[PDB]
Amino acid sequence: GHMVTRIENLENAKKLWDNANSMLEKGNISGYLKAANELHKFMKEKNLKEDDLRPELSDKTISPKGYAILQSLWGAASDYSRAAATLTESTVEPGLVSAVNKMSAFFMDCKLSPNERATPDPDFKVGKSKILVGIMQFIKDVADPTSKIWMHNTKALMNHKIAAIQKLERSNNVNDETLESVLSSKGENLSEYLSYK
Repeated sequence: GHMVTRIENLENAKKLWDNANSMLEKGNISGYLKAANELHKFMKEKNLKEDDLRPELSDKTISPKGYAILQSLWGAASDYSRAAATLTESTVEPGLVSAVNKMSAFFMDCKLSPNERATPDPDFKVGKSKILVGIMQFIKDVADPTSKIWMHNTKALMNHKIAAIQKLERSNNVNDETLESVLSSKGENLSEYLSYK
């Protein structure tokens, strides 16, 4: 019955968590995010909460590295979500980015009780520009091909911003001002609207 079905869903949910944790532990940002999304979608679909899984993960561990990447993801996502809420538009992109924050916190909260504290390694830093590209890559890969941010195709505008951040990296001109310029843009100065194409 539905209780046995729930046990079986939690076994699969534990597998999905472990996949996310293993991506995390390798420092793969977009792919952690792919796996976090899959976990979170499954749990939502099966009416399962963090509290339902947490007793099943007593034999699992998020490492200090893991927590460090998680806190880095949170801070970059936080800033991006806020910086993307502009007078041009403030629904689509902030929502996409805020959802990244939610799915990643969900993954964390499945293991850690939210009443109790992350233990990040204060020396493990992932570069903010790499985190931001990872977020954009996740968004681009999961977006519907017809989805738009303002007048621009969402995938194409992600590719545009990813390129912008990589150009800043190559020229060693990454700072919070140059980054904000990319995060807050809706391609208002481009020569035409970006298409799915």
